[PDB]
Amino acid sequence: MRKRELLNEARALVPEGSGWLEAYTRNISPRQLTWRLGKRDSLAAMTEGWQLYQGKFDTVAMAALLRRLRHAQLQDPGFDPLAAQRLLDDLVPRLRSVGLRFGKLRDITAYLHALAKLRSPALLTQPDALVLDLAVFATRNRTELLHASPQRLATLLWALMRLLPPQLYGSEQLQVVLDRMALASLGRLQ
RNA sequence: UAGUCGCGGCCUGGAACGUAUGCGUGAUAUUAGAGUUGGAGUAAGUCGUAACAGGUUGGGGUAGGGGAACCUGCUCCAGAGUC
Repeated sequence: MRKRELLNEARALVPEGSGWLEAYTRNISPRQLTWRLGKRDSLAAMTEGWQLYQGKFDTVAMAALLRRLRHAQLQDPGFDPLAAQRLLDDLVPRLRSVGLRFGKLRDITAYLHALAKLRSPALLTQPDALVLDLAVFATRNRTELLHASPQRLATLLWALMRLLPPQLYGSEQLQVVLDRMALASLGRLQ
């Protein structure tokens, strides 16, 4: 019976042309959010989803969001790089509040792949401090890096090869990441 | 750095919907069978001549009349005789 109160809460965030507002739930799972961002094609729809559901996004939602941004970059014709860049700037403090406190290596690697996927040919940028701090936070624990997949680690390497400027290859945090990843991968070379 | 914090895992909650189920009121299906009528079968109860040159020349047809076989019209067919 409280669907109209839910709808008013939806109306208070997103204008009235969105199909998300009929679809809205407060008690959403992130699984459904990853699929619902996987169902959209236009940057207006991901903007609608972001201002509806900024509170419930963990790192998988950011990764699927960046893939959908690349998807709209090659399939939505009305693309604005400036709106994409300010939205990509809005993605930062959610990461620093949540994903730098609860990021497992899988999730963080998925996001960094998604961002390098955005910067891939067929220019959008993030701050490099977040990229390095995500790199050291995904590898801060040895044990999950021991159980990691080779696809994950080389995907992280391709992300760090695509995102970083050449002046920052001498940074110590990248070297700490390389230390950890060599100490993991040289045992499971085969 | 010591009560925070908690996107995420486990938990009292309401609820559309969802059998079997009850007096209404439909379908298909079943044998019981009141009760009527027809087909068939049968050595000796029985009334007349349909049928055959065959003794009123019969009949596919549609209605009438008679205790019974039946006959009465109207076009046809000759798949009844026969010069």
